Amino acid sequence: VMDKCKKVYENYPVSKCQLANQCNYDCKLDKHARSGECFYDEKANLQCICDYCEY
Ligand code: NA
Repeated sequence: VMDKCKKVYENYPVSKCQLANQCNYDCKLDKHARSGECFYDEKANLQCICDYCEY
């Protein structure tokens, strides 16, 4: 099974993508991620995506 650096934060309240650093904060605290940010998908719907890799 491929190890993927990024994973959508399941069921995250997208409204929080409006808050600076909030997806990053919640990814790191709630998921032990290295970081997180919100991203627009191909239809421009926002999702909070956690990142488990270092850069
Ligand atoms: Na931010």
